[PDB]
Amino acid sequence: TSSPVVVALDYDNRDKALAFVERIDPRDCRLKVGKEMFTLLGPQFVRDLHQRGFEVFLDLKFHDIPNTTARAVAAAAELGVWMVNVHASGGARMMTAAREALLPFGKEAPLLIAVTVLTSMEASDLQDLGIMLSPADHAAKLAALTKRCGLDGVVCSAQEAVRFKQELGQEFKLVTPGIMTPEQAQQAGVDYMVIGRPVTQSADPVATLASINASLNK
Amino acid sequence: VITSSPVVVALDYDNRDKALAFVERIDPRDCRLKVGKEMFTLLGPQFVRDLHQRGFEVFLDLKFHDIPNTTARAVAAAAELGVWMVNVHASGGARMMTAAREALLPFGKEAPLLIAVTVLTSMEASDLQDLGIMLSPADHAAKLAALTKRCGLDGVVCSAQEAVRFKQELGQEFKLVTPGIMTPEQAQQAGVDYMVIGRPVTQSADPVATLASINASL
Ligand SMILES: [Mg+2]
Ligand SMILES: [Mg+2]
Ligand SMILES: [Mg+2]
Ligand SMILES: [Mg+2]
Repeated sequence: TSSPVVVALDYDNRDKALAFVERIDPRDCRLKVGKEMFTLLGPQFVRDLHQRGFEVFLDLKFHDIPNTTARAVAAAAELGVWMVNVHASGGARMMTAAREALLPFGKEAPLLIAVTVLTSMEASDLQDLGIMLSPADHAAKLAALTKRCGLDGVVCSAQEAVRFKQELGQEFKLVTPGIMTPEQAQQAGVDYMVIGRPVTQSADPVATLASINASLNK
Repeated sequence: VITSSPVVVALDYDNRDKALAFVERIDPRDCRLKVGKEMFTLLGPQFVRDLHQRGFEVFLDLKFHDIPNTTARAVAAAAELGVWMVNVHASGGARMMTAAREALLPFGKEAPLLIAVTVLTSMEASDLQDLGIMLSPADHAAKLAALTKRCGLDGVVCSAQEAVRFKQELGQEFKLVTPGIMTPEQAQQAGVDYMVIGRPVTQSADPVATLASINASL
């Protein structure tokens, strides 16, 4: 697909999940598999989506020692996923090890994206941890580290996309976490946008996606 | 059938047959098992079920680090899977750890031990500085361990080098899990409750005899 849309599958049941996926079409969007779904269903669920033609963002936010994170990212590449993420809080050596583990996969390597600051973190949450920079500023610091380590991009809200494209450049991918419309967020510089209930709770998911996609550059 | 051993053997295989060949050699009276990010990404929760069916208690070592509600749902998923221990990153902050604690309350005494990673064993001061953390690994770990205790979690992952300090500061009931210069016997002397051991057992010539030699010293 050339759509920048990535639909979040936040189901707690495999029946419902694949009932939705049956409705829509892989030519129209990609899919995100997060921590709960994966913990409940495992990589077989990812294989189910691949067998249905979809490209998948595996959103497990790996955060471990460098060698383990590298092996996990390589495991995800062996699963065939399109995108995988790690925590930039794991540090430069961890992010570098993950990048090097994907080198041999060549053009089959998933996009390797870092989480910087979680959307839930406020300054009071950060200060407990010894962090005195604001969420946005700490995120900018971790995003610069991510780029220096050669990763493909970061998870970044649409509200920070202009700042981050300016500071980090056009090639460095911005993926939203999942107020701007999709077209506004694309204008801000978002490369891939995660969309959840607007699509999965739509009475007509295909028509919701068709109208979203009609508003976006491809 | 519960082990008296404090040993938890890390299953870091890239192949199910090799892992289960190991698991068949050993016995659940002699150790617990740890399932981490690599094997869980390859095999998912069915692999945990296969270990349970063989009578083992399992440390599900996925180091959950996400927004509070997502981490809570993942921790509850692990509890429904029936695992013995599960961990989270203290770096996710207090509200995330509290959310995870609250998610386990409905599971009561069947809930897994809920343990926080503080500082990863791989991290040196220079790795932390890049993140804006100016404390030594040991002192940042102590800060995050205090926060973990204040949030009501059951213990932390901590090196044996810091166990005497942590038992003094945080008390006897607060569990210390080493991640794997101190011998198992010394680690136990220093107050370690559970010790993860990986390649020294799984990659040894004779893993059963290696594990026996470790248990004989404990
Ligand atoms: Mg690809
Ligand atoms: Mg046997
Ligand atoms: Mg046996
Ligand atoms: Mg238990």
